[PDB]
Amino acid sequence: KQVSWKLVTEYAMETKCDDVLLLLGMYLEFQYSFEMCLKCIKKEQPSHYKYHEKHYANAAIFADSKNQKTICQQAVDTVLAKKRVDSLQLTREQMLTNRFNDLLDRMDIMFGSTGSADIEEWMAGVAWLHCLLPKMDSVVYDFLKCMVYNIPKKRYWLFKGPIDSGKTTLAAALLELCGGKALNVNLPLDRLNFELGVAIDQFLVVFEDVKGTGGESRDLPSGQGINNLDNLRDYLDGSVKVNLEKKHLNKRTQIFPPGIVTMNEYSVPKTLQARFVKQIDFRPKDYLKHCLERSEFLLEKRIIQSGIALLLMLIWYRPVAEFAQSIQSRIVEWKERLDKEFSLSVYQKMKFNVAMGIGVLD
Amino acid sequence: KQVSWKLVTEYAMETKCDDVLLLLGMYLEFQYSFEMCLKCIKKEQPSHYKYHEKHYANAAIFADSKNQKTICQQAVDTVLAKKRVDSLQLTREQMLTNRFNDLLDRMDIMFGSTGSADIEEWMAGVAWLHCLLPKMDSVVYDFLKCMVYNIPKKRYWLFKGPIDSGKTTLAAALLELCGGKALNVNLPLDRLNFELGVAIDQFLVVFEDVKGTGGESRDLPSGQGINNLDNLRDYLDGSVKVNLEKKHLNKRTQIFPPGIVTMNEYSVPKTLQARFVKQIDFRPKDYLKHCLERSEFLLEKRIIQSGIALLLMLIWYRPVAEFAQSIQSRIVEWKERLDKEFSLSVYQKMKFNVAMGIGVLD
Amino acid sequence: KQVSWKLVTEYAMETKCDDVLLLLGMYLEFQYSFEMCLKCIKKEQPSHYKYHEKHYANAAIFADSKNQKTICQQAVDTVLAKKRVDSLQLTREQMLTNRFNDLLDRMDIMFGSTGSADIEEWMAGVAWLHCLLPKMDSVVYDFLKCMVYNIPKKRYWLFKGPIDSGKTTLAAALLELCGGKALNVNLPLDRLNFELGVAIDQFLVVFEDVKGTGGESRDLPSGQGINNLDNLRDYLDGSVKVNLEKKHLNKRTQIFPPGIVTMNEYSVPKTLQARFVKQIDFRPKDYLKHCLERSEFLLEKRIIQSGIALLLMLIWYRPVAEFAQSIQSRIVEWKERLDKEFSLSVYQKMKFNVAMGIGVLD
Amino acid sequence: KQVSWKLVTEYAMETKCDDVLLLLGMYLEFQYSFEMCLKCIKKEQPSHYKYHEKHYANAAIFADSKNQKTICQQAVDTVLAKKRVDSLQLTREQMLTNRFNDLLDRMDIMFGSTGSADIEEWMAGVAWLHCLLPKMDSVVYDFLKCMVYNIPKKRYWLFKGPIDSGKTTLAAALLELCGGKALNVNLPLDRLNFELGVAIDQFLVVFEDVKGTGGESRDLPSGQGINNLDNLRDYLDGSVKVNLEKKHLNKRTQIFPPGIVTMNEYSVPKTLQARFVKQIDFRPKDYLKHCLERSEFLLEKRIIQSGIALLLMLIWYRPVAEFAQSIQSRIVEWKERLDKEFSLSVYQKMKFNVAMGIGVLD
Amino acid sequence: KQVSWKLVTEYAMETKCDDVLLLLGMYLEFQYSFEMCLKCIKKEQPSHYKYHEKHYANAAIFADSKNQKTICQQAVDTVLAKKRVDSLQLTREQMLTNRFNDLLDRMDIMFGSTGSADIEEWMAGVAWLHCLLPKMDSVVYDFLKCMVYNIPKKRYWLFKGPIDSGKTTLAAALLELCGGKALNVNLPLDRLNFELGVAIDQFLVVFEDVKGTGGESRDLPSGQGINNLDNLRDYLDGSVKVNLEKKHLNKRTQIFPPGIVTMNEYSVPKTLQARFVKQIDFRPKDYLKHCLERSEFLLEKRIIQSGIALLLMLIWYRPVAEFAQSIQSRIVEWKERLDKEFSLSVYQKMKFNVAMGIGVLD
DNA sequence: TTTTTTTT
Ligand SMILES: Nc1ncnc2c1ncn2[C@@H]1O[C@H](COP(=O)(O)OP(=O)(O)OP(=O)(O)O)[C@@H](O)[C@H]1O
Ligand SMILES: Nc1ncnc2c1ncn2[C@@H]1O[C@H](COP(=O)(O)OP(=O)(O)OP(=O)(O)O)[C@@H](O)[C@H]1O
Ligand SMILES: Nc1ncnc2c1ncn2[C@@H]1O[C@H](COP(=O)(O)OP(=O)(O)OP(=O)(O)O)[C@@H](O)[C@H]1O
Ligand SMILES: Nc1ncnc2c1ncn2[C@@H]1O[C@H](COP(=O)(O)OP(=O)(O)OP(=O)(O)O)[C@@H](O)[C@H]1O
Ligand SMILES: Nc1ncnc2c1ncn2[C@@H]1O[C@H](COP(=O)(O)OP(=O)(O)OP(=O)(O)O)[C@@H](O)[C@H]1O
Repeated sequence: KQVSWKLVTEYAMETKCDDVLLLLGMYLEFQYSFEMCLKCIKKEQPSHYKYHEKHYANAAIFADSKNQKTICQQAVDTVLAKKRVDSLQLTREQMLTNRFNDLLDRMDIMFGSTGSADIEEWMAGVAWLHCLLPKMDSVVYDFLKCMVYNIPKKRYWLFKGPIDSGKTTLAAALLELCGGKALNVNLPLDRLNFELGVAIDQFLVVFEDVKGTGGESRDLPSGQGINNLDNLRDYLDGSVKVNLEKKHLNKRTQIFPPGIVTMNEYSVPKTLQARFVKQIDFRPKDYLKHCLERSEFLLEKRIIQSGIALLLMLIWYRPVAEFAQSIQSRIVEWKERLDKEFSLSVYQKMKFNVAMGIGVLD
Repeated sequence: KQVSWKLVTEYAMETKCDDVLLLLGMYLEFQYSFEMCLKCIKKEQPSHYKYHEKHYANAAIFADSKNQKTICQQAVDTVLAKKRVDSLQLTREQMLTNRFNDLLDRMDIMFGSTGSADIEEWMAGVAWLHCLLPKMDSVVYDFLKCMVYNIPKKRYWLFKGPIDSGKTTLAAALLELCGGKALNVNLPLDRLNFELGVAIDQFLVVFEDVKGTGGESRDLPSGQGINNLDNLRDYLDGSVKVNLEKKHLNKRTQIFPPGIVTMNEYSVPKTLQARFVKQIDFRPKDYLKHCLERSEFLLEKRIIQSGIALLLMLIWYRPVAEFAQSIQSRIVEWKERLDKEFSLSVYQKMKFNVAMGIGVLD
Repeated sequence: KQVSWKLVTEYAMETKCDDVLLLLGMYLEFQYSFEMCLKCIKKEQPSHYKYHEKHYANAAIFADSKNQKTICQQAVDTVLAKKRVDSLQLTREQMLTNRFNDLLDRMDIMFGSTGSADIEEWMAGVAWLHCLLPKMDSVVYDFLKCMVYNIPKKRYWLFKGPIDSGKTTLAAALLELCGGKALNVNLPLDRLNFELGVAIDQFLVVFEDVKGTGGESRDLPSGQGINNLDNLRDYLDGSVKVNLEKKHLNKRTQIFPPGIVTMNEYSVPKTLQARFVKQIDFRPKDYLKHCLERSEFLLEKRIIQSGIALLLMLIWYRPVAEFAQSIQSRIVEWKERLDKEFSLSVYQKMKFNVAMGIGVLD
Repeated sequence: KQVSWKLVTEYAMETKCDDVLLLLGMYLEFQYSFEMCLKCIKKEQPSHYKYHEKHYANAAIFADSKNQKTICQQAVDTVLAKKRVDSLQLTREQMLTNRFNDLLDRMDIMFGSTGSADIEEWMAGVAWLHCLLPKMDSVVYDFLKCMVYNIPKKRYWLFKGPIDSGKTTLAAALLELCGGKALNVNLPLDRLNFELGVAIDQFLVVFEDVKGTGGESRDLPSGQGINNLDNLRDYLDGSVKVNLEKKHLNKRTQIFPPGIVTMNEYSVPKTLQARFVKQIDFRPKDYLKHCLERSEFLLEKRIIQSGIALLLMLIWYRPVAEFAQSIQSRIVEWKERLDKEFSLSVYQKMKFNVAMGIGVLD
Repeated sequence: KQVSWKLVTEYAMETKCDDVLLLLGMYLEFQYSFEMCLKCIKKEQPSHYKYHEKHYANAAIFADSKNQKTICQQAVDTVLAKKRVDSLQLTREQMLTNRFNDLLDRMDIMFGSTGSADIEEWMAGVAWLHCLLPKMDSVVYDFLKCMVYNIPKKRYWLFKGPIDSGKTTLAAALLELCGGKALNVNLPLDRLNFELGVAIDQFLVVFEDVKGTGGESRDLPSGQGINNLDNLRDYLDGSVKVNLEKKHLNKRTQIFPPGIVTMNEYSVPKTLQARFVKQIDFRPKDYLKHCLERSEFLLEKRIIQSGIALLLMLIWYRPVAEFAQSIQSRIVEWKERLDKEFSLSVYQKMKFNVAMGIGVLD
């Protein structure tokens, strides 16, 4: 009596499993009677307890199979195929819509019955970020627009200033909010090439700490990143398809994603300055350090650097119409939950404390 | 019963699907009821809704097979094999009739019953393009007819210029018309020594931001590309078929295609100048800016860099003589529409709006 | 009759074996008569003598199989798939309890009656360690927390002190305790690429004896590791994911582990100094050397380097509540076993002997 | 009722096809009815229409095969094995026989129906070259059979005479006639080894101007290269095998190819001239360059540079009995196919004009 | 009937044949009748003639098989599998005990009836080596024990002396006796990575002729090696695990083997001298030289190079009780053989002859 | 067979 490969593939679709080993490992767990399944009884992993009962019968047969890896290979290929179909057909708006659904699914789990996330801690993060710069949530919408529109030769925002001024914290939150990857340009010119190959089929990329020259003027270590980025003008323009690469692999050719670049305050040629649509300078604020010192759950749980903290900020501050028709359904049930559990007085007390440099919770 | 690999390959042929994962995914969609199919109901994707009903039955049999990737591989290979036999045996003129049939089949969709964009906008593009430089449209025909009739030096162009001067947009439009690839050769000798190999069965090639070591009198970003391209004489000359590099796949030796160099305003040795049909020496013009600033619909839709933007100009300016007889059936019939949809006052008014720096539309 | 692949997969899981040849070679041993198996009779290897009697029947048929390596490969994949599942789903604290349970299992054999250690010698090692620094056991707890919490920019401790002052000894013990890798960054920048690849999915890392520059007056040889560390800030900070690499294998994206830097008495740029959480100064002290030269079994058995000794220190010193919940049952039993076998007076006698520089035992 | 693997191999042998995708692509076309096959109707391509009618029956069965690429791989293997077996046996005349045919095949297209080569201006170059130096058809015939005989010590030619005396041009033209490559010597000795490796299995090789010391006062670039050359007594005299080397690969040994050294009016130690069959001195003579200045089409169409111009000279001067014994038939076809076009008188007309310095044609 | 894969695997185990091709070739020789087989008849190779008659029947079927290399692969895998088990499980004493059995098996053949060696001449080897240093036999026993215990710090021995003073001769015999590798550390610092890579999994290592600074003060050449050893302290002390690399392979980690260092009499940095357990001085001695002139058979048969000679010395000189217990039975038989073959009278005259510098034998 | 090594 044979294995249903169809049931296996369906699990890999429903749980969007990218890895043969991950798929293999988790399907094996279903061989034990879900009846007795300690993990299900303790509700610890949705990708398991949502499925164990349905897949149990098939898993017992799969446990005996001699073909196992081949069964998994066909499954993962199907998920990969689905991604390429999507990537070659979705609008960037629809792509962003899908990412928001993924994050909302995580939020529903985080604050769910399992409930491990304290939404009080998470909302403190929103206050801190809204405090960091003026008009914060409006600036986020402007970033989201230009990432969606992907307007050629107006594609990159420059984050600049002194150290410990939060630029990477915001960048990491933005990069979790979208999809994307960090990349490092501060490399010898031969090394860059498999490296920039990583950007294949990503939605954002972030370049870090790109080293200027003559920086000792500023007590900055001079280095390559800026002079390398000069040679990348074609990629930054996004004005025509570039070629990308991997080991043992042929190239793929595509427009290069949009993104963000971070800078200690080196000088830059204006020939390059022309190629950024916008620039933001970050500057230190004594009271924020005090606040974090009092409130280290903000750091220890990484809340301030999470895309989930940005998403909550947007849900709080933006109109419902700023979200696509499909997700407005879920935006509705989230806006109410925040309000139902943070009266404006609560958030005011928080945002007050942040500005005061007081420990946020009291 | 059992999968018809024949029907698979017929889909792959008729959709020209070169990609095994793309093909795998696309064909798997057909497993569901076409009579239900929401994509067919939307008429969302041509390469779906044309075919779903026909392949539905075969896809259900495919949906349970265990050979799935192997089935796709054979089918895809006939696509490549056809493409390569065709590449070898067809005249470059016949190739253009093929390429032009392709673009017409897209235009057939773009202004199909969906009216998915308004042709007024694309024609505002034609005005914004043709107005750029003397006799603009004619240059397209001259360039194209060089790309068929290959001759030494009479194979390559310099698009020299300053910042913000259209050369890239021109080039991008030309490539999206013709089919081909772009390249960077500011990148070093070894990278160049592989990347020259991109030319397999391509009709045309273009080069990007190519910087020469001089030009600090114009403070240019400066580099090796001048020396490299100068040194890349066989590829330039095309006087014999040359090796084209590949990784883990069959390399080949072919006539190196014709193409264009874009470069900034470097100093150039007169011998290095003595290599072309012609230089085109790009310059800025003021009205363009103000037009676009109003006409911002152009760029989210990427009209002015599209290939089909050119073809509308070409249709606009050229006599019916300027086309092959097989396409003349389509071309003439299609050329009718422009009068139905534009009195010439429209085009006049648009180009005047362009000239006056207004939003092109009124 | 036929081979049970399932029993092989069980054995691989039960022994947690990863190497296909180790698994193969092991399984083959069961083919001989269990009732005459000299290894079983001699009770030498538990991974043999627990299992031969059970597996014997299937091992005879395996010994005849024409397919032996494919059977083993599927079994190894099952074990590796478990590691993958764990790496994604477990918390850092859970990983640490798994490691502790494995070490506790290793301890239970060594100090079993069928074991081979002397618990008095292994306890003697603890006395030497608790003299090596002030409040040694508290420092271990504070370090363990630091690695479990993994707080960005607060992730690395610096060990410095003259040569022959125990820093490498202590790192090797913590490294065995947690699992991890040592790394050497006194390299040219190219090879350093693959060297940092070794960190992949490790819990800790230890950078070994990085070399500063200048200080021939310090009488330290100069090198370049510290200039390299100053580049690698991003890897220390753990703020954002980064891409690791292996020979002939694709780039792997993860956040980089927390860890330790060890260093002789070089000067350190304030930048790197600001980037370490804590600095521990080791010093050479005579009575340790004199005691150690009288207590050489401490060296001979590697007692002083080995993580088992640190775990024993925590069991002795720390409250039971400081251990994760489920292991408290086992930890309580070990505390009782230690108390059964050592008075406080024995431990006090040992520490006083160490202070006197006499041999620890008396 | 089954695919004959045999017939597929035959077609691969007759096409001498070395590519599995091409062979796949080609053979699939035979599946349609040969009876109406429009390529068979149009008769554009004999490599199709010769075969379709025979293969059609088998091609239908092939088009239904699920194994197609495997059939085709075996077919290409056969042709590669065939070429390898043959390649191990060649006389140098069989080499020259094979390498001749390429030019004829190309001419059969260049001046064929595609006809993009003007045979007149091509023959104008042939006439032009005739007066560069004495009796050049015999000079080349004497040179060339020496390259077949390859008799030790009797294998190398030296060009002398001042800048702009034509030696670079004629050398490169002969290199085109022959294949092979040229090499430098003007390097510190270690560099030479991999460059010498280029000679591996070349039919012929060349050496560029030797930067001869004993050129200083002559104001020629001057230094080691002549003394470097003097150290390679062995290779040139070509009695015995020698080692050769390449980047990233192990050594090989061969009898080094025969060849040419090309030089200006330097010094020469007798030690080196002792190694030569023939000195030739080159004179700049004004009617040559001034005719070219009056005939510069030769430069653009690369005519005099071309190896086909050299073979054309031989074809038109030399007696049929001198060419490769069987191919003489084909040579007579080409002679006839040219004789009808050009008399001695028109060729002599050209010769008069060049000798007078007048532009070649009238 | 069919190939028994088991009988092949049994041959591979008993010949300990590690290489698939060697296993393949060996087994095919059994095709022919052992009854006539000249290799059997002449007793040329025990790995043949001990086995031909048993394996003959299976070899006949093997020679018709179509799977031949597959059978060899699984057979060889069994051999490798046995090593991997043994490497991780055995004690250093058992490893040496196994190594002794192998050498004794050779001696059983070598001094057998077919045995081509003279036990008399090989006993001259023992006489010469027992002359080379005071208490030679005791030195060997202490060295071996030191390797077996592998006590950290106390791991390494230093040989010093003039050229042609014997240090390499003794290193070579020790290295054969134990198994191990010779390494060169006079390299530049970069290449050292792969050189140390050779130490992977060895039992001993020998470092060859490490050159010091400034030994030109007594005509010695000079180089890096001593400075490099002043780097690698932990490799010598052997307290801590270290990473090791091979070309194209990911690093592995282990304790670095114990071993020997050899040098001419440079000065030694006392940092390095503190590493070594013991220094042995080699000094040239005329009577050894003069005796060696008249005992050429020692050199010509490489007697004094070989581990076999040392094992004979240990058998003669050490008590039976002094070996690991499983070997002691064989020792008694070899003791009995040797005491029959020589009176103390004869042996002591030979030592006297070496002191005479006369030929050993009379 | 590339990529790693080797080349540099
Ligand atoms: N505006 C600010 N004023 C004061 N402290 C700040 C500010 N922004 C961030 N911080 C502190 O700086 C720490 C580091 O933040 P972050 O990494 O985002 O800074 P950065 O300037 O982007 O640094 P880098 O260039 O090193 O990546 C934060 O954890 C926070 O404690
Ligand atoms: N002729 C022009 N005059 C003024 N601005 C222009 C002109 N052509 C292009 N630009 C500006 O440059 C933008 C990018 O166009 P494009 O890439 O074609 O120009 P380019 O000269 O090739 O650019 P680059 O200097 O980056 O190579 C346009 O959207 C427009 O804003
Ligand atoms: N505090 C100490 N006082 C005296 N001797 C010490 C002390 N710590 C270590 N030792 C001695 O130093 C030896 C080497 O220890 P270890 O390798 O850990 O030292 P280290 O200073 O960290 O060395 P390195 O800097 O070379 O890594 C120990 O085996 C012991 O003999
Ligand atoms: N026989 C000739 N008579 C007159 N001019 C000549 C002759 N041959 C070559 N030229 C001139 O010499 C120029 C360079 O030709 P070529 O490189 O073949 O000569 P060369 O003697 O090898 O030169 P050089 O030693 O300077 O590199 C030609 O462009 C032409 O102007
Ligand atoms: N102690 C000795 N007295 C005299 N001659 C010796 C002595 N040892 C070796 N020889 C002679 O020197 C030759 C080389 O011996 P060996 O290679 O062991 O010397 P070495 O000093 O270790 O050399 P190297 O330092 O070059 O490795 C021997 O074959 C023998 O002829």
